[PDB]
Amino acid sequence: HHWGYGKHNGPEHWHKDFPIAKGERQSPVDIDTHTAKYDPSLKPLSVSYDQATSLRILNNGHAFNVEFDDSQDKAVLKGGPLDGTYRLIQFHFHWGSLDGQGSQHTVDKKKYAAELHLVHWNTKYGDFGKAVQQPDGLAVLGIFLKVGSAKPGLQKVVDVLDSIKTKGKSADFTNFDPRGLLPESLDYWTYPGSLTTPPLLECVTWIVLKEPISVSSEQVLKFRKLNFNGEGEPEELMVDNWRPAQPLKNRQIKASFK
Ligand SMILES: [Zn+2]
Ligand SMILES: [Zn+2]
Repeated sequence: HHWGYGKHNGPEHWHKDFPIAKGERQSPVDIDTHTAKYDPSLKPLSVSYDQATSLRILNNGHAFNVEFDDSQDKAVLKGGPLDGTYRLIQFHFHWGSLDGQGSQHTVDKKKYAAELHLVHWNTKYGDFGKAVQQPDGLAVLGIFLKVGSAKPGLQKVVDVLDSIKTKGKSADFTNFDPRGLLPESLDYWTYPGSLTTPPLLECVTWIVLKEPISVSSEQVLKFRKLNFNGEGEPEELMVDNWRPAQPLKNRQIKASFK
């Protein structure tokens, strides 16, 4: 019926409604660190988030999104493998039922507890919807989360989850600074790929940071209490909202570091 992460509507069935699932530039992938090519032609990333305007937090039934005002160049990504300015529209996570799984990308087959995705669209295209129809329409920063010490900057997000427990709920979520979620280092890997959830459009340039951020066990635990279902429906915990690694096919992963 509609796609999800269960046995009957899980990643393995997506191809039936979204044939691009078996495409040539599908995400995520495993990052073989010994095969990634260092490319000294890659510029350092430029993350300008001093003017970010968060608006809302929403449970959409497959994850929770923090949405920003993208009506102007307030929170932008440039540099790196990118040409042009990319505006931040929303951020969301992918996580598992246990600490040993949850991230989309893997590093030498290592899975992380979760993966944060900061989603950006190419301003030359005027709006998010036109951006997704272009091969260079989106830039997604992926950041791994390992369990260890708490991430102070993530606490504001953890505390509001109680209020958006089920699909379709939202809460005002202003004055949230996304800079509190960045690792100290901006070294990355990059490859041409796709969205990791339906419609799996091949429009993304992936920017996967090397350094994971740490979250406490208690913080990740809160993620696992959200629900996939809407209010008044049988309870289905929102966990394992990740897709298996896809074949790299004709692609090369480039590293910004050696
Ligand atoms: Zn994602
Ligand atoms: Zn596209």
